[PDB]
Amino acid sequence: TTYDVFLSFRGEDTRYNFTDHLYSALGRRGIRTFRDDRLRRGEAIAPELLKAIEESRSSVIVFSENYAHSRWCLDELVKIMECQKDLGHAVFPIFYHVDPSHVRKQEGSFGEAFAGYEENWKDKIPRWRTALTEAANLSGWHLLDDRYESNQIKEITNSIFRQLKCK
Amino acid sequence: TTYDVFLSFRGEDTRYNFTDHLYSALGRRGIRTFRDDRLRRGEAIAPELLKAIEESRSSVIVFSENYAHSRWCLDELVKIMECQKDLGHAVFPIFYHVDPSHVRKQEGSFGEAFAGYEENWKDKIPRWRTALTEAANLSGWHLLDDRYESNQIKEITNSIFRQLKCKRLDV
Repeated sequence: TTYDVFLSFRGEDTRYNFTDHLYSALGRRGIRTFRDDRLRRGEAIAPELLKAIEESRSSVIVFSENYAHSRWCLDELVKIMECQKDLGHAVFPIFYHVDPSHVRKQEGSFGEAFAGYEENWKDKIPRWRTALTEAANLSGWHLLDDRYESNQIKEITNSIFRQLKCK
Repeated sequence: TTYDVFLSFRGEDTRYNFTDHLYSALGRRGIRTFRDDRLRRGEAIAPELLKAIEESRSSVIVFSENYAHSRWCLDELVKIMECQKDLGHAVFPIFYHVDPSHVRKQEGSFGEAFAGYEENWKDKIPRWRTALTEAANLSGWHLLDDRYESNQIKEITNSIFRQLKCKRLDV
């Protein structure tokens, strides 16, 4: 493998702030992290991203309000969960100012997302919901905005350090 | 002195996110920083805070959208600038997603703040306006969004480290 962690996130929500601080915190701890910063286009997710997932020991998912509003994010998650079943791929979900149960049940913003998918992407929805529901039933961290964010990140990155580095 | 840096910020804007990440970054560089996290009440600014500024080698000001909407922030800033004239207090302003000239000239959100001060705090406005205007003419960093924030922070704290270490070595 190439990376200790693959960072899956919604750029529109958290690219330049939370996920960047998280990315940087991971590196300071010697946790090699892939955080996509390339310009990308096309309807289908980039092969380079699917490969990076496969070459990562684990993924960190930054679930944010509009994460499911991105098809690339969802496809990402389907791939990540495949690696979870088939490889030894560890998965650490972060619920960033979103109710974990909304992700599990696709309610709230996540529900609005899938509503938009009904007419043109109906066949991919099943694998998407399943991957979404599976990831969200894993033990992760529910983060609120009422707390010091660097302490939230330190807690997250220490727990990942313990699981990936201490062996 | 007791601290290398006194962190002045508007809690409501940046307490739990940016200023916190800044705070933590400063600590990592061995920059002893005072960042107020106590419960405080009462109309007048806490004496512990004014003392803290006097016992700090410098202040970092996180100017944010609603900074001037807090009299405590403004009274804070006046003290900071006074220590700057009378003591050897260094001052590093960060313009966090706000236009430096809005601060300097009290336009935009900063102008709106002062409108509200007109009726009950008219007499304090002059030294407040002076402290904002002076502080904003110190060389600092204007931070926009759409930029990687941890890098913005690394850049700021690297510069502050070099400047505080050079100040100390020249003395």
